[PDB]
Amino acid sequence: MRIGMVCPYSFDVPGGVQSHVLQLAEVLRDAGHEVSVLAPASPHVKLPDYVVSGGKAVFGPATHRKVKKWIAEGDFDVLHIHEPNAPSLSMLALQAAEGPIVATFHTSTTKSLTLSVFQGILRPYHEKIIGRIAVSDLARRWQMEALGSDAVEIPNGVDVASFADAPLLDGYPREGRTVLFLGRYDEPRKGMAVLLAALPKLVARFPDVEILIVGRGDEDELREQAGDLAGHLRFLGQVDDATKASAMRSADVYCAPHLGGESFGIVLVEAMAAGTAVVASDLDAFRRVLADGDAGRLVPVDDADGMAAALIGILEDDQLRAGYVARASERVHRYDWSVVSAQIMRVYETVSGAGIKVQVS
Ligand SMILES: Nc1nc2c(ncn2[C@@H]2O[C@H](COP(=O)(O)OP(=O)(O)O[C@H]3O[C@H](CO)[C@@H](O)[C@H](O)[C@@H]3O)[C@@H](O)[C@H]2O)c(=O)[nH]1
Repeated sequence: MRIGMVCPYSFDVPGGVQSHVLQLAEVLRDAGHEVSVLAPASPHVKLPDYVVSGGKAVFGPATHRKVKKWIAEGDFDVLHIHEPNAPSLSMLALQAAEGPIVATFHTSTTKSLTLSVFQGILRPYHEKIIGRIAVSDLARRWQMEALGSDAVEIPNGVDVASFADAPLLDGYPREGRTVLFLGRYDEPRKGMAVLLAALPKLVARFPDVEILIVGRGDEDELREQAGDLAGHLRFLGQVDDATKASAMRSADVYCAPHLGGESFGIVLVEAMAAGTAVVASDLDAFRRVLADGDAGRLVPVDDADGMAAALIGILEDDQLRAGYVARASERVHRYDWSVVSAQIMRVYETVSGAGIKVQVS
């Protein structure tokens, strides 16, 4: 097979959809298939040669050309579009292409927004999606009620072994014990304010605790906020994946205090693959990943009080952790690429057949 993929976000900047597309392309290639990945200009990163630029948003006429040239010349057995919102590179591809088309819907909020977007004026285009992949059972039931046609649930994958066998960072694990936070910390939905609010309760318990923070942000604004406790924060910046795996394995707890805007809990999955106990915010999607509290500890949503007690309980009580890490290590196989690439392939195969290529409208 020849798979064309579309990613609507730049690879300039880490993110769930980007990381999915790149990782999925590599896996399909490891498996013999040809992949071509289309994405917005990504000036800043070393991308493999099968990543193809769609030009940069400001999208203009050259991008509409480029999408059409790519499709028409690509000879693709399957076009796999991710997050086809409107507008976006993805929706541009969906409008330009005819034939074996598969889409993965990474984000969702509600039944309401799913019915209306799928039943809306973009309906003609959504009806061209032959294989629909959703990342939860609910999102899925939402698209089946919207368009009256089968969708499938496939959780996004990870490389479970690349976390598992990550080397610990210099001088880790820590005596004063360490907690990991990973994300664009100055978006409130990512919940840094909660972990901030619980920090005093934490520090009183482990005077030598380190809050190890991965991701881009205003370090100053947060430092000044942590007031007295700013010394306990250690910022890796926006680090590479090898380092992030290392950081994850070398932490004692992974904390996901998000407030919402999360359709799938992938960082959680990453912490489970590393063997770091997870403590998490209890958004519908996080509950699914921690399987109702059997594979990680869940905490009410905007509650720094509960969050402290939670991390405190996990850190001091070894047996409990061991059990979380054991139970979660077992469950995390469900998310590994070998499982998930299979599920996607079956979708690619339902949708394709000898002689049928993707074509320009
Ligand atoms: N190397 C590296 N990886 C990062 C960094 N920041 C994020 N990542 C990786 O980026 C991916 C996405 O995680 P987020 O940054 O938290 O999520 P998002 O892009 O803001 O949102 C999407 O992903 C969530 C994860 O499933 C979804 O819940 C959400 O709905 C959306 O689909 C994860 O694999 C995470 O490890 C970083 O600084 N460095």
